[PDB]
Amino acid sequence: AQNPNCNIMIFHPTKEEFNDFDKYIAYMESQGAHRAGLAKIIPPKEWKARETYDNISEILIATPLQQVASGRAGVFTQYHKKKKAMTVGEYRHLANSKKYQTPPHQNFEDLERKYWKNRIYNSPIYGADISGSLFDENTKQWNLGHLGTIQDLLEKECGVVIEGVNTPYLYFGMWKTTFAWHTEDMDLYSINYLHLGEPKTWYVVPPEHGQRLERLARELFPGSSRGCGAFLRHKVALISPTVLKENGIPFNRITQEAGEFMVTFPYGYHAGFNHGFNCAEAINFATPRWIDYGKMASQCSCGEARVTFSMDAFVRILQPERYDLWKRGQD
Ligand SMILES: O=C(O)CNC(=O)C(=O)O
Ligand SMILES: [Mg+2]
Ligand code: NI
Ligand SMILES: [Zn+2]
Repeated sequence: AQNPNCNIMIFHPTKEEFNDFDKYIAYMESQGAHRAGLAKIIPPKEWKARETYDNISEILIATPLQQVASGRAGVFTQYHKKKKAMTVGEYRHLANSKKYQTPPHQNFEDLERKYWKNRIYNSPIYGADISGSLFDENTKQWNLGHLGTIQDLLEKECGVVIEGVNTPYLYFGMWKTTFAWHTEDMDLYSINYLHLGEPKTWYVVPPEHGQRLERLARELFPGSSRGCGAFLRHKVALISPTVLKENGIPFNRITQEAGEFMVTFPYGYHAGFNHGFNCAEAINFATPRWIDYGKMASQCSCGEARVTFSMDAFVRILQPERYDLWKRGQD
């Protein structure tokens, strides 16, 4: 068995290996990368996503989100308070202000210490989930707006044609902006490219151990657990590495820098934080190996998780017994 300790693997494809996206994902899995739940891909030195980032300031963040925490430093939830619209140039200036800017630090480990000590005492503002792309149309390799669609994969594997579309999303971050513990919708893959700015630190639980994280979460968030049998689908709960270690939960960590891709694998729980002003692009995708995970994915039916149009068909075809209840949740 390849990668039996489920370590995060880092890949350096050549420009020739960067041509065929599906083939390279399958290669990474042949080396055991999926066992970690997360892999890093450093693009060949010849590649670029676009020529410059000098002209992005007029992108609008229609609904910036202030991430307000409740709980203790290592075990907290966050809710998202909607703020007034602002441009990316306006948001960058805000991120760099004395109130929000990254503090002085020695190295990534010192900054990580400061994050977990102090996150709950601040409310950073995140520009999340903005439909769009920063890849140039002429970038032919690993262009996250030109991937094979999940609808087409389901049709290729299972023969059923379904409605729905699959487009990327932009994220503009600042110091302490936080992504809560989650797997993807329908336990899909994700791919995330950090276009510019400061790093993103990730934490991940191997897919084979995901239920250990879920059992801890039910213990740590007991009210939320009674409310919903899949409350991590709400994407609001944080648990620190110290607390994970105290409870014996297997996990790994890695820091993504500008110019690097991360891939999350089916049923790989992940969480993390931004180091300072940055911009990322991410999208979900599927492979043949995903289908069995899609069929077994948990679902939120309490009404909180509310998701895209295109998840309807995935539930309807892969999970017909659950469909009626899940759709009641959506309506
Ligand atoms: O970058 C973020 O805020 C969160 N991203 C992801 O969870 C992802 O790419 O799967
Ligand atoms: Mg612009
Ligand atoms: Ni994710
Ligand atoms: Zn729910």
